Amino acid sequence: KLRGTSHMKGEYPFTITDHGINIFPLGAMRLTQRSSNVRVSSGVVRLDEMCGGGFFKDSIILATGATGTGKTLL
Amino acid sequence: PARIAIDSLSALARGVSNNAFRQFVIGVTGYAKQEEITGLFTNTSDQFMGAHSITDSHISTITDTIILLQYVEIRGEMSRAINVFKMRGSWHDKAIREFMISDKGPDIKDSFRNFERIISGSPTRITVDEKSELSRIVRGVQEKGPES
Amino acid sequence: EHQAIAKMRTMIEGFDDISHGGLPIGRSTLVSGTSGTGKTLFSIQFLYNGIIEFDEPGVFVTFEETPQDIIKNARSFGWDLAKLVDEGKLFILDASPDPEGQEVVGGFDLSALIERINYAIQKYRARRVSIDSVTSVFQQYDASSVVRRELFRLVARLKQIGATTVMTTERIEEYGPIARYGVEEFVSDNVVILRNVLEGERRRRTLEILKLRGTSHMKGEYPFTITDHGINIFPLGAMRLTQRSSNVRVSSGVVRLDEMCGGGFFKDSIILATGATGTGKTLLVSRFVENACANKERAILFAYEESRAQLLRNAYSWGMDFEEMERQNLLKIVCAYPESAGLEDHLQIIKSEINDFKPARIAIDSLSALARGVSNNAFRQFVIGVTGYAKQEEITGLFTNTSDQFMGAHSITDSHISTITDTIILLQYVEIRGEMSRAINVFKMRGSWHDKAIREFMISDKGPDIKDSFRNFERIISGSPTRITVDEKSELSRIVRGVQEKGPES
Amino acid sequence: RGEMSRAINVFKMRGSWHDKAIREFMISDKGPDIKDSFRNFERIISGSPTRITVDEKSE
Ligand SMILES: Nc1ncnc2c1ncn2[C@@H]1O[C@H](COP(=O)(O)OP(=O)(O)OP(=O)(O)O)[C@@H](O)[C@H]1O
Ligand SMILES: Nc1ncnc2c1ncn2[C@@H]1O[C@H](COP(=O)(O)OP(=O)(O)OP(=O)(O)O)[C@@H](O)[C@H]1O
Ligand SMILES: Nc1ncnc2c1ncn2[C@@H]1O[C@H](COP(=O)(O)OP(=O)(O)OP(=O)(O)O)[C@@H](O)[C@H]1O
Ligand SMILES: [Mg+2]
Ligand SMILES: [Mg+2]
Repeated sequence: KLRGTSHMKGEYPFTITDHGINIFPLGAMRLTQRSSNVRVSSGVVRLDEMCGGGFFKDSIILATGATGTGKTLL
Repeated sequence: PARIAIDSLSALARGVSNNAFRQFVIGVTGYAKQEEITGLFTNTSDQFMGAHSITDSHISTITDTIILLQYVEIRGEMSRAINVFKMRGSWHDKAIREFMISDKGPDIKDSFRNFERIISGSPTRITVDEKSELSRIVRGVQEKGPES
Repeated sequence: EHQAIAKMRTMIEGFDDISHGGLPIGRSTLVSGTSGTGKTLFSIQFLYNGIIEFDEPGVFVTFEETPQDIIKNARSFGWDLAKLVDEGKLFILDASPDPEGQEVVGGFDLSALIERINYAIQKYRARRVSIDSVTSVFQQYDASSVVRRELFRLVARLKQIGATTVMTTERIEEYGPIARYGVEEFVSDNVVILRNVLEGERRRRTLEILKLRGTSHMKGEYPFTITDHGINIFPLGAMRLTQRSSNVRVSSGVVRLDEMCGGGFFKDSIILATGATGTGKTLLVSRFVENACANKERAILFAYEESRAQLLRNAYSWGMDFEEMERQNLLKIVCAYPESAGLEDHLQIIKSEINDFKPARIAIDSLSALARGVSNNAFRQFVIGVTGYAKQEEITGLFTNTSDQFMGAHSITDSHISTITDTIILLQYVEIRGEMSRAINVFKMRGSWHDKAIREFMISDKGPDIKDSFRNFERIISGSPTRITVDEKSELSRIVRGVQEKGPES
Repeated sequence: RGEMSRAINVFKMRGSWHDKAIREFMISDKGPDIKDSFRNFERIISGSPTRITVDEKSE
């Protein structure tokens, strides 16, 4: 509590490092990430084709599969 | 970095609670996103073949592009397939392409067009008269065109 | 009103519904909770609203905070108590000890106080009284029985004076005894408990009216929020099932769909679009929002999965220019991580923004994302809240749901909101010949006829193109069907040989 | 065919290439004998196959 004003509520994880206390307000991060149309290669050309010309530079790509399928190769 | 890859978010989810984990993902995910860093994340599904959900931890949502790898049992053999499951701003191919691995790396071949239930890991091969109709012996309506 | 007890309105949002009218007059209501739960705020708001709405003067008794502090703090909510103290409508009676004192004085002072408060009440012609933290007074060196007697004495004298009082108390455990000495509970006429529950690192505040001798009231806990406007309570169970229902139709932003829905969605309706990740629920949302602009109506897109940037890049790639909708002041985009708050907060932000923008259409992209973490019952409660608001407000609403398993999903929703919804649009992957195609289906519609087909559809830059059903297939829902043929080649335009042109001419 | 046979598979190997066949195998006093894959079967993995016995192209 802080009588008189507002503040974020709840618990926030933090780490004590060589630079002292470091807190990550993971719920304070805003949904304002920049978004372009720029592409980039996967390291696999055919893949790039399938993806309509490569992964977007601004993107989160996820490779899922069973153990041994080759995520680590990609 | 311009690119970042985490080999196995699924190995980081070991032990931890799902909510602590989801929080971590959003964490490294959004940091990368706001930083203009392209990130490639790895996830090993707990069951080979028959996997009914992209991710066990339900991160699929917090992701832009999904690349899916899966075993397909073809003739007593264990082959791989790759599929661009979804891609947010693009068009991407909808084929579940077979692919081999060599020293050269990944070679993405063709789709298993003549199969049913591929998603499942154990397809049902199925030509039993290919697309040329039971009229391969084309009736004999063509017993006139040629004469003496 | 058939209630045997005359009540006084607090004007605190939601409280008067919960209390079936407000606080019983002439009696005292104990309001207790742990540190930081909003006790002081409640009691201030009680006096304040009393002065500004009924010109009912108030006496505020403080045992720990300082009169300057109580005034300083109230500025947080934009309340100028100083001005009211000035006009003689509010009187803060300083009872706080001295930062330079002795020891011993909690009962003749309890008489000195009674006599004091009666002076203030009498002098200001007060009707409302708030005593902030009576607890702290016997927190001088007392035992349960001494407390019960002293409290009783005070409450009693107050009732004689005819004053309606709010007395504040502290508790150490969120679910343990009602108040410290486990004695205040029974000495007051009404008891209100403010809670600030932890549970998973998030905090949820709830208000409960435990008792009101003489009348009924709402039972249980109710979620509330402290904002720049003070306490705000949502009696989610006080919401009535009397929403207006029209037969008017509206477009989905997709013509073919509209046909499928037997003429478009109902204005008065809650629509649900579910399907596995990647199926295109987000595309439909985009197209449903855009359509209300092309018709010069206002709409809000509350996004919980994509950035405002991304939403735009993607939208533009589907035709539709979100940029313009923004400027033209027809479309408003929100955006927020479900984690950046608790459901209660979220629910209020949505309401809030619906009031400032008066939309005609609203779209929540991914309820299923708001369900991340929360308990199903807390989630369902959130859904009934946003759903019902929309409904009684004649606002058409399109909600999204991503299903946890692509293909083979056995229930429309994993959270079982099915029923809370009027129209259900269903999207799914179909494995056709080594390829992942999509299918769309109007699963249900309450007042219309809608098409029963599971049409296949493609996504282009032009957007959604809804084609035909997979007639020659069985096990469609399974996600990987079996093709069977009584035909296929049957007409539709056989007439072989040279049927086409190529790019040159035709 | 109403009998419980075995099979072995090198499911994965990190640096090598390994065989992808699910090979039938028997056990004797000599130890493990690794025979052939079940080429003419479906759903092997599942444990309860279905032999294809395709009527070829049937001409
Ligand atoms: N030189 C190679 N030639 C042919 N195939 C190879 C070669 N190296 C590895 N492989 C194949 O690729 C697989 C390795 O998978 P990879 O290292 O890409 O990661 P993964 O499948 O995503 O995850 P994990 O290895 O933890 O299961 C092996 O199981 C094997 O079948
Ligand atoms: N403008 C504001 N917007 C949102 N929250 C606010 C605002 N001002 C104050 N708050 C919150 O309200 C709380 C105030 O609590 P309050 O002063 O009402 O009494 P209390 O918690 O009941 O008792 P105590 O005297 O032990 O603190 C703060 O903890 C803070 O979180
Ligand atoms: N310009 C485009 N042209 C062709 N197809 C595209 C285009 N943009 C997106 N798509 C397709 O639409 C999909 C995007 O799904 P969409 O944004 O509609 O939301 P969703 O499936 O409901 O939810 P989520 O994206 O969170 O999984 C991609 O996976 C892709 O197949
Ligand atoms: Mg690996
Ligand atoms: Mg989306």
